[PDB]
Amino acid sequence: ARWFPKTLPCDVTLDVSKNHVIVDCTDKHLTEIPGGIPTNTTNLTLTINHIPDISPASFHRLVHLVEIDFRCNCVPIRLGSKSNMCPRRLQIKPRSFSGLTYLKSLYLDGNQLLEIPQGLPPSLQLLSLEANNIFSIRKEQLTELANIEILYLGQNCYYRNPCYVSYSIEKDAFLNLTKLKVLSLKDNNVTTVPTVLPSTLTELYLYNNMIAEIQEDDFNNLNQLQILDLSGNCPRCYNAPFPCTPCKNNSPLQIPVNAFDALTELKVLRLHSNSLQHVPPRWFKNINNLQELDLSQNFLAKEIGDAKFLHFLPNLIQLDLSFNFELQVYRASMNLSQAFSSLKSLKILRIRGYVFKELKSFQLSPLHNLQNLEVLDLGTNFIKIANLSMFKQFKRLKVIDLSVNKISPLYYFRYDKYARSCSCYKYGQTLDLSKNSIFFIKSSDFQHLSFLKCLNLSGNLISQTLNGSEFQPLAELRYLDFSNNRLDLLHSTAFEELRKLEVLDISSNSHYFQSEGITHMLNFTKNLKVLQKLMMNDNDISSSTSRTMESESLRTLEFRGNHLDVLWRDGDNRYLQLFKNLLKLEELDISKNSLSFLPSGVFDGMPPNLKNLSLAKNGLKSFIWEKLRYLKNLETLDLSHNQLTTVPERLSNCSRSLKNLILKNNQIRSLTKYFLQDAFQLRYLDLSSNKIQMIQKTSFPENVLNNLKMLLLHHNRFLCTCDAVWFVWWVQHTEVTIPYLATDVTCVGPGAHKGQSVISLDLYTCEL
Amino acid sequence: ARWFPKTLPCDVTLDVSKNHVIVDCTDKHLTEIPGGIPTNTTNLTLTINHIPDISPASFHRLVHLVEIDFRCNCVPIRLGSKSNMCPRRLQIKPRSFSGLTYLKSLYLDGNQLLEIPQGLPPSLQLLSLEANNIFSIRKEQLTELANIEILYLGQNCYYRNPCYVSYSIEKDAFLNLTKLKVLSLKDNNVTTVPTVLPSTLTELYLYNNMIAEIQEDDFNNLNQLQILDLSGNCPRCYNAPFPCTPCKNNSPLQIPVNAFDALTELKVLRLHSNSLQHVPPRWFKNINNLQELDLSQNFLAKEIGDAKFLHFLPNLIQLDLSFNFELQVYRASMNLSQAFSSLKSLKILRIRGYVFKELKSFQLSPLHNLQNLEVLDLGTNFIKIANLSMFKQFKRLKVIDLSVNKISPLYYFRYDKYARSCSCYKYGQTLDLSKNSIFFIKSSDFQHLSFLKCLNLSGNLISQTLNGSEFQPLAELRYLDFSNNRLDLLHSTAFEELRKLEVLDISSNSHYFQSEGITHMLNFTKNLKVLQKLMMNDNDISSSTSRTMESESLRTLEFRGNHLDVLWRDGDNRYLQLFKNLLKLEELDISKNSLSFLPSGVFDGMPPNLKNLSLAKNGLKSFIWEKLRYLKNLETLDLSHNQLTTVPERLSNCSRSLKNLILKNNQIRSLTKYFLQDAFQLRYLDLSSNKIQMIQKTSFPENVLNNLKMLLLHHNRFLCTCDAVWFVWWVQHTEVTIPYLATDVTCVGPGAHKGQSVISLDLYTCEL
Ligand SMILES: *[C@@H]1O[C@H](CO)[C@@H](O[C@@H]2O[C@H](CO)[C@@H](O[C@@H]3O[C@H](CO)[C@@H](O)[C@H](O)[C@@H]3O)[C@H](O)[C@H]2NC(C)=O)[C@H](O)[C@H]1NC(C)=O
Ligand SMILES: CCC[C@@H](CCO)Nc1nc(N)nc2c3ccccc3n(Cc3cc(CN[C@H]4CCOC4)ccc3OC)c12
Ligand SMILES: CCC[C@@H](CCO)Nc1nc(N)nc2c3ccccc3n(Cc3cc(CN[C@H]4CCOC4)ccc3OC)c12
Ligand SMILES: *[C@@H]1O[C@H](CO)[C@@H](O[C@@H]2O[C@H](CO)[C@@H](O)[C@H](O)[C@H]2NC(C)=O)[C@H](O)[C@H]1NC(C)=O
Ligand SMILES: *[C@@H]1O[C@H](CO)[C@@H](O[C@@H]2O[C@H](CO)[C@@H](O)[C@H](O)[C@H]2NC(C)=O)[C@H](O)[C@H]1NC(C)=O
Ligand SMILES: *[C@@H]1O[C@H](CO)[C@@H](O[C@@H]2O[C@H](CO)[C@@H](O)[C@H](O)[C@H]2NC(C)=O)[C@H](O)[C@H]1NC(C)=O
Ligand SMILES: *[C@@H]1O[C@H](CO)[C@@H](O)[C@H](O)[C@H]1NC(C)=O
Ligand SMILES: *[C@@H]1O[C@H](CO)[C@@H](O)[C@H](O)[C@H]1NC(C)=O
Ligand SMILES: *[C@@H]1O[C@H](CO)[C@@H](O)[C@H](O)[C@H]1NC(C)=O
Ligand SMILES: *[C@@H]1O[C@H](CO)[C@@H](O)[C@H](O)[C@H]1NC(C)=O
Ligand SMILES: *[C@@H]1O[C@H](CO)[C@@H](O)[C@H](O)[C@H]1NC(C)=O
Ligand SMILES: *[C@@H]1O[C@H](CO)[C@@H](O)[C@H](O)[C@H]1NC(C)=O
Ligand SMILES: *[C@@H]1O[C@H](CO)[C@@H](O)[C@H](O)[C@H]1NC(C)=O
Ligand SMILES: *[C@@H]1O[C@H](CO)[C@@H](O)[C@H](O)[C@H]1NC(C)=O
Ligand SMILES: *[C@@H]1O[C@H](CO)[C@@H](O)[C@H](O)[C@H]1NC(C)=O
Ligand SMILES: *[C@@H]1O[C@H](CO)[C@@H](O)[C@H](O)[C@H]1NC(C)=O
Ligand SMILES: *[C@@H]1O[C@H](CO)[C@@H](O)[C@H](O)[C@H]1NC(C)=O
Ligand SMILES: *[C@@H]1O[C@H](CO)[C@@H](O)[C@H](O)[C@H]1NC(C)=O
Ligand SMILES: *[C@@H]1O[C@H](CO)[C@@H](O)[C@H](O)[C@H]1NC(C)=O
Ligand SMILES: *[C@@H]1O[C@H](CO)[C@@H](O)[C@H](O)[C@H]1NC(C)=O
Ligand SMILES: [Cl-]
Ligand SMILES: [Cl-]
Repeated sequence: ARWFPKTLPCDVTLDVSKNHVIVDCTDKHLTEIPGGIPTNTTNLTLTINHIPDISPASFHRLVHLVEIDFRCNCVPIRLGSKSNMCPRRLQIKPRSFSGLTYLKSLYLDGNQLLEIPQGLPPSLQLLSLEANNIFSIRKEQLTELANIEILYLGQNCYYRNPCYVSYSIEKDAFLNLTKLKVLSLKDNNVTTVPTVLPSTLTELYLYNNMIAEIQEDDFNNLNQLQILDLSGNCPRCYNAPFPCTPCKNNSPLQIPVNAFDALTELKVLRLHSNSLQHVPPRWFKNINNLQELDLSQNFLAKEIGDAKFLHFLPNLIQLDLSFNFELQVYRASMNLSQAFSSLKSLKILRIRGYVFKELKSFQLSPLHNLQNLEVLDLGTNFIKIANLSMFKQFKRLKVIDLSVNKISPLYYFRYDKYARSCSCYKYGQTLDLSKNSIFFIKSSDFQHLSFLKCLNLSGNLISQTLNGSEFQPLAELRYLDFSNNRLDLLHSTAFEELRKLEVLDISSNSHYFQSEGITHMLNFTKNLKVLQKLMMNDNDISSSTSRTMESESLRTLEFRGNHLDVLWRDGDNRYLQLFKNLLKLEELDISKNSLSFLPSGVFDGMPPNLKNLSLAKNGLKSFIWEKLRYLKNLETLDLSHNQLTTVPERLSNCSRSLKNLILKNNQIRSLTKYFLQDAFQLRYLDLSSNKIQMIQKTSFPENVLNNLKMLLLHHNRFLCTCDAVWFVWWVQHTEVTIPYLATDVTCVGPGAHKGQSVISLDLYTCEL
Repeated sequence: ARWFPKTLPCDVTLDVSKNHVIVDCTDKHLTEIPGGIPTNTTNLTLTINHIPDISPASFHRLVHLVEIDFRCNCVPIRLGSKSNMCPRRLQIKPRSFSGLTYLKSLYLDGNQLLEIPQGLPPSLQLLSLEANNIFSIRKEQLTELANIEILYLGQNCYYRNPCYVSYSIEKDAFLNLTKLKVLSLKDNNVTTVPTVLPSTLTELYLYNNMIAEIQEDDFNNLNQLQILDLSGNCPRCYNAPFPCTPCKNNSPLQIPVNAFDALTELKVLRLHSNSLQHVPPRWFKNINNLQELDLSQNFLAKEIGDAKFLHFLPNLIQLDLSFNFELQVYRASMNLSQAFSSLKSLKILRIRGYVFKELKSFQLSPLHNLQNLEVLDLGTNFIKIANLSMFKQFKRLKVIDLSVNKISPLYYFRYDKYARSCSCYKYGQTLDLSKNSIFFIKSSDFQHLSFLKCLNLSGNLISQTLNGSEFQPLAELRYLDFSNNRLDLLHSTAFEELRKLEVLDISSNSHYFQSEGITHMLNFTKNLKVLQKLMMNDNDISSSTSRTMESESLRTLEFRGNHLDVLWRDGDNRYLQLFKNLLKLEELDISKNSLSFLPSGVFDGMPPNLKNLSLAKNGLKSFIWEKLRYLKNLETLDLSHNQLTTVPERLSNCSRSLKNLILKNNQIRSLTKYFLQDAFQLRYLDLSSNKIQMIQKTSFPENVLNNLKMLLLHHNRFLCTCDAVWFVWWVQHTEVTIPYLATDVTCVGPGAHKGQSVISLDLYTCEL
């Protein structure tokens, strides 16, 4: 019961520990900075709005501002929306920030600014101007930035935001920025490394530019540099999903052998997409502490067989040599140099896109004595032959990725993977054979791999009847992903040999369930004694030879995308207890099952400890709410995206346990006279995207509403007459979390109030 | 134009040739028979309504009625809707039909009637009472039906509508119906064949009942019977998707060897699901003209190897022996008796569910000299081995169906396939290998099958790179369905060996298009010189090594369910001419491509003779209508299911050629002041399911409206104030076809008029 309503259209959060007062106006369709922002405000965000200008009046009384995030108010035409394009660039009038003597961070990204904003305070430490039209850096313009530490100037001249000229940087422009630790000139059409840079730099990003050559003294003084990224300079353009111009004559980024000599503190070096053909060992003579090295998207296929530079990298943790194939050569085998054995500290090795026919156990011998190896990733290689038992010498590894290959009996290709916008590994040893050509499996295929905890066979061609003899060696397996295959449940003994299996995914195995007259045994769960979660989604199951699935251990069953409307056809009582004998089942998802109505017997036939039930996306035109009494342990009920028109006359007389009721996206036009009356256990209600016009005090008593952790009411049809005087008042003074209060809890009428937010409504005329 | 607006909520059609005045009120949410039904009404339909009763007042002035279809006004609870269930059964008061001396057909199905309606006219020829609660037929109740010819009484006692007792029929109940040609007692829980039946019967349906035995004289006088159906009497219940009780001891329907002796005119005999183990030749001794014989769902696996009864069936056109497998036996081969060679007139032979491992050429030798054979269907048999070249001896056949099998290098199971409710074969010789386990193809697999005109490999495991050497023998192929496979377009020479190919379906081959960095050649079309239609739907295509698809012959390209939003990413002009060089393309479907906006260059890059363009289901939030000038041959533009808010200022200025414009399911709230001014080519406009409130005279000129073949306006937000005086008058007096005028062209306001149809609106108060 607030004494003064919050009318501001922004989320205000108070952080007493750090003396901070955060005001978040992200995406609030604002044409001006809202009035009445708290005076003690420290963090102000106005991202994704259409405020045309900033002036001294903008932050006149907000003298305690430490951060102003004013991003994407005039986002460039090719990056922003087309339905609501920006007419004119952001206008920053003089002395707009000079008064803010406490300002530490200022983001003015995506505003089509032509020049670096002047008159900034001396307390500024972070300045961000990405996605603007600033493509000429002059020493005089950066004079004001004396105490700056982080400076982002990238994305000011690239294919999604062209400047039509080369990027210009004056000589020694950043040299007097004596506190500059991070500098980013990425995606800018830069032709040379700007010099001289301040020696205090720790991170330098110059990727996706027109730098054809590095001079031997471009980084002669950066003795504190930790991260250096020179990627996408002379790019490898084969199959680039963005406009890509390589250097003439297919030449690489020319780097002198002594260019990195002063970088004794370098930890990360990224040379991705530089068309490199050789990696000279001399580069790493003085770089002893190098931890991460990205050499993906180059022409280093032959170099992988020699790789003498690896002898100078004993502290390297991550090595990426992906997509280095020779454009027209399908190699017979992978040639890994014996130098890979000198990478004592290596944890992650990725060599996707090498492209070779057969993997043999000996080819991986340089990796045998790398005690800290955790990930070996050989995905996207078109490997047709590989004895899976070879991985018995890699029991220590956490993940062995052979995804996207041909074995049988967006990351490397995106332009900027760090572009700013406005799983079973936890179980243990994982062998990923997903998206491969395995059509038949037998126990011998998994010999010597008893240690595996997860096996992902998702997306293979497995059209087979499993009888409990295909995975006999996998005695420790806890997770099997068998999705996107053609499983034939002819026998109820399928998967029984995997005695320690906790999670089984057989989703998207619809093939045999689509043809009539075929036997399906869904009672195979009885034999899996420690199974916790079974997913059998999108199988199109409309028939079953067995009438009951049984299990003493299963806690979650996902059965979405099936045809329970056909199994539970009215007049056919045979499958009404299909899930009843899953005695420890707590979560059942039967959404997307075309259940227009739930026959009588579905609720009585549910397992006894059912906590979360989803009936979403079913086209449910009716629901006997009284039947919820059978589900004595129900905590969450999800009836979203259906065609329900009414709520229960008394929710208390339906379920004593129900905590979370989700009714979003239905046709409810009114709540019953005493809906939540005496339903004190309810802690979450969603009635958003319905067609409710009125909500009275009897249907929504305050003794229940105040207990709610959250209440969603947005996108309804609220009629704002004097009869809604209670709803409008309570919404304005409630402490209960109602998301979208000031942006989507709107009046549809009458006349004057059409489109008006209920939070800003003044019904004083109703009381005179 | 019309002087008197049509206010009746039913479709009135006049057929001057056959002199009928048809009034169709199907599904019009009527609680009473509407007033003002024309006095000349001959055919009146009131199906799917909630009219609680019929009385003499119902058809008082409609003395010329020839047909009354009053079905499903109180449909049984298990068959009907649950959101709006029927409270009480239909009440027919006395003398309701006695006055209608011209009544020929009366349908009172699905009304929960307890007894046969009495007081019917002597002119009635067809009476239908299916899905009611009439399960006791007495001779006295049928005396009024003296001149009846067709009588449907089925579905009055089965699992979806139980009566809890056996069906009773009095002795000689139908005997005095001396004109009865069709009698149907299907799905009724009947225990014996009713006798004596009138000899004038031509069709008798007694399927899905509890008839355990036929007496030798049950059909002793039906010398004019043409169709006899005794299916589902002692049913085969293995994998029945409905409640199925077989006869005790697994015994069949007992039919004496001489039971069909009097049936010299029998053309169709259906013995589906009768658990038959033998078919005695003696049954067909006196049946010489039998044309159709259904023996599916029996236990005739061993009988198929002997089948001596086939020697008495030389005039049989259709033979069905599907789903006769021995429950626990997977046979090594199919044993077809040599007696099949005596079926001289056979055109269709279906033997699905026989279940056998190998198909050998000599096993089909009884079929070699059957000159009229057109269809051989061996689907759902789990055949693992079959030399496709064996079909060289079946060039005369139209369809060879081997769908749903394991070959590698609802119809038979529904309860009542005739239950009433309230393709490449045209190209020539078709070989259907769909839903099989073929993972690799080579030219030798199609040797000796050069005659094939269609080959359906849909839903196989083909993960391969085609280079133009896999289908070398198929020189006459006009249609290849390759959908639901894993095609790898590494080479642009894919499919080029099929030189006479006119239609190619490579839809749902998304596997290789989903992983990054893989080469895809979409320019393979250039080599196919007579290709007319290419479907490459739902492939998730977001990248392509080739920038242009070329073709001198392609007329239709379906590219829905792909990612043209990524290929045409703003700033990337490389794929804007992807479809430009398809010089003879007339229809392009680029719906479901996530195109929120169309970049500049898409319209200019379209082929020159593009006539039909679909951009439906894209989430298009904006559209530069002026760009339609580039599409000089445009005739149909489909922009349905998008987020467009405005129509062009003057459509005629955007496109001189456009004829059909579909804008259904958008956010259009108003039409521009001169929207259709001078749009002389427009013949079809769809503005339904939008949010339009007002339409003025200037937006809809009479010279353009009178040329429209159809105009859709339903499901809008029409405000019915005095400002809508033009639109309300125009809708009432126009002759233009506007569908759903009395069920969905409604007023949303103001107040009083909420929910009212605009056709029934009286705005006389606007002019005083
Ligand atoms: C087709 O006709 C048969 C009879 O020929 C109907 O079966 C009969 O159904 C009733 C009601 O379900 C059964 O009676 C009940 O039996 C139980 C168990 O003894 C008892 O607790 C009830 O109070 C009641 O007496 C009756 O036994 C049963 N008869 C036979 C021979 O099965 C059948 O329902 C009809 N089919 C349909 C679809 O209506
Ligand atoms: C219309 C399909 C009918 C079903 C019936 C199964 O209950 N068959 C099948 N239903 C499914 N879901 N899959 C398959 C299947 C997959 C591969 C090969 C043949 C296959 N059959 C054929 C079949 C097999 C057997 C196996 N026998 C061995 C078991 C241990 O010792 C003997 C017995 C009777 C059979 O049909 C009569 C079926
Ligand atoms: C990251 C994958 C990159 C692409 C590159 C294609 O330009 N490869 C592939 N792209 C697709 N879409 N599929 C396959 C593929 C399928 C099965 C086996 C290997 C496969 N490769 C591998 C490859 C093959 C060749 C075969 N050449 C013979 C053809 C006739 O004479 C020479 C040449 C270079 C190759 O990569 C270097 C690819
Ligand atoms: C409010 O502004 C301050 C200053 O810009 C933000 O402080 C940064 O917080 C992160 C941790 O989240 C630290 O790693 C940085 O070093 C801090 N920067 C500075 C300059 O102190 C703070 O996160 C902002 N709070 C919100 C909620 O926006
Ligand atoms: C990067 O700079 C180059 C020039 O160094 C820009 O290329 C020029 O673009 C104009 C306008 O299209 C042409 O008239 C010139 O001929 C181009 N010069 C050269 C040498 O190519 C290029 O547009 C810039 N990149 C971006 C994304 O703006
Ligand atoms: C109007 O009623 C007549 C009589 O019930 C219908 O006539 C049937 O027409 C079909 C098709 O021409 C014939 O096969 C039937 O034999 C006719 N039945 C009788 C009893 O004559 C006619 O179809 C009805 N028209 C409509 C549109 O409902
Ligand atoms: C491996 O590749 C190197 C060149 O990179 C070559 O010198 C060497 O002979 C190759 N060895 C094998 C076994 O392929
Ligand atoms: C696979 O490798 C194991 C040894 O790791 C060996 O015992 C087995 O025979 C091999 N199988 C094949 C087919 O090479
Ligand atoms: C298996 O791999 C697929 C991708 O091929 C991935 O979507 C899925 O999440 C993986 N399974 C698990 C359990 O991580
Ligand atoms: C399972 O099938 C394999 C062959 O695929 C066979 O060796 C084994 O005996 C079968 N299991 C049982 C229990 O019959
Ligand atoms: C599944 O049901 C079938 C009968 O329908 C039975 O033979 C089989 O033993 C059942 N499976 C289990 C694990 O109980
Ligand atoms: C679903 O059940 C799990 C426990 O099995 C629980 O943690 C989770 O909160 C439930 N879902 C919801 C939405 O409450
Ligand atoms: C609770 O609901 C049931 C069913 O709707 C009803 O019969 C009963 O009277 C209700 N309880 C009270 C106290 O009204
Ligand atoms: C075919 O089946 C019949 C029985 O139906 C049997 O008499 C005959 O020997 C069988 N012949 C072959 C070749 O299998
Ligand atoms: C398939 O049958 C043809 C004869 O029609 C024969 O020439 C060919 O060798 C057979 N192929 C196989 C694999 O047996
Ligand atoms: C191929 O078979 C599938 C069913 O397996 C069917 O949907 C499709 O229409 C068939 N193709 C043609 C061209 O008829
Ligand atoms: C196509 O593949 C076949 C089988 O591998 C091969 O013999 C043939 O040479 C290939 N075609 C071309 C043009 O290389
Ligand atoms: C398809 O494009 C590639 C280059 O991307 C070219 O080599 C090939 O010849 C093209 N194919 C045709 C049929 O034009
Ligand atoms: C026009 O093309 C559409 C596809 O965009 C097609 O569905 C429609 O039937 C075509 N109509 C005519 C008259 O050609
Ligand atoms: C569009 O309208 C203007 C004004 O009448 C006219 O000058 C222009 O030629 C028109 N364009 C087309 C394509 O009809
Ligand atoms: Cl079993
Ligand atoms: Cl090629």
